[PDB]
Amino acid sequence: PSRTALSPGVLSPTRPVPNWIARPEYVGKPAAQEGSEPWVQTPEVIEKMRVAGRIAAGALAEAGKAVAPGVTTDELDRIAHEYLVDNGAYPSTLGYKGFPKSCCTSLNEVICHGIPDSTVITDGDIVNIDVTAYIGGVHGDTNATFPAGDVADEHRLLVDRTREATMRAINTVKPGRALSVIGRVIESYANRFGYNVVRDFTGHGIGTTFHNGLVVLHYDQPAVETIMQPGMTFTIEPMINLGALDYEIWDDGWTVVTKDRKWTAQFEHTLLVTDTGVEILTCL
Ligand SMILES: CO[C@@H](C(=O)NC1Cc2ccccc2C1)[C@H](O)[C@@H](O)[C@H](O)/C=C/C(C)(C)C
Ligand code: NI
Ligand code: NI
Repeated sequence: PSRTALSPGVLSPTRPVPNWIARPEYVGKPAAQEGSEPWVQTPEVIEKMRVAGRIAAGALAEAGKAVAPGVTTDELDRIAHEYLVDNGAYPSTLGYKGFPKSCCTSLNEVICHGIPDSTVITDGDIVNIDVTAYIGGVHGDTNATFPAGDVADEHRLLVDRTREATMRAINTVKPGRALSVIGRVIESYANRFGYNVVRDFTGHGIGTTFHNGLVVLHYDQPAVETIMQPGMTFTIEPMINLGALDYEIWDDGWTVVTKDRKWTAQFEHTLLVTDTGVEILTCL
């Protein structure tokens, strides 16, 4: 047997960032200045995004190594926060439209945007950790779902198939392909198992802004005309549900849970379209 439905816990104090680490412009403001930027980045931006991606990937790996029964989602946050700040990076989630921590921790039925808190991880849980780094004036965004102890076969299979769906989507990325192939591949694959692909939350262009206005759908919609072009940078971050798509948002305004409380899994990379294919920027 697995855990029953989650409830929100209490937050730890806001974690400090040394002043020499530049903040993204949106910290503490009600909105963010993003959504109207070009989608193909300059070479100088791309090189800085390889640095930001690798530091985010390090933070996600360190916190992922800590996922185990008995560890709280707040403890994960502490590890991601400390890794980012000790690398001179600002945690892009911290202060984004009031979000109060340095990564998102989404267990079980939480589709996305769970807030690290006093929740204790237990055996059987699946734990998504999503960390973004801001450094060099650019962002790098990556996430993965980690099993805690021995996870039930249907939950294990959902995690592993969601990882596969993400890899197959990444492997489609090539200049000249329609962006819509990403969702086509993910949804076709997911539907083989009777899973449902979340529609209202998507991937996104990323560069000097966190969500740059480019939207990357994870379901099939070939009416989107956008093509992949060298220099384009975006995330692929499918959330795939065992149950129905209907969801609710907790009173914190952030935590998104499945209404039927069936579990859901996600993985994410920041990608660069190169002249021949793809380069994963959030790579160790
Ligand atoms: C799933 O989550 C992604 C997400 O909300 N996409 C948006 C959902 C959406 C809906 C319509 C149009 C664009 C987009 C991009 C998001 O980009 C995460 O990967 C990121 O790490 C977290 C950001 C905070 C918690 C600070 C918000
Ligand atoms: Ni993310
Ligand atoms: Ni993202």
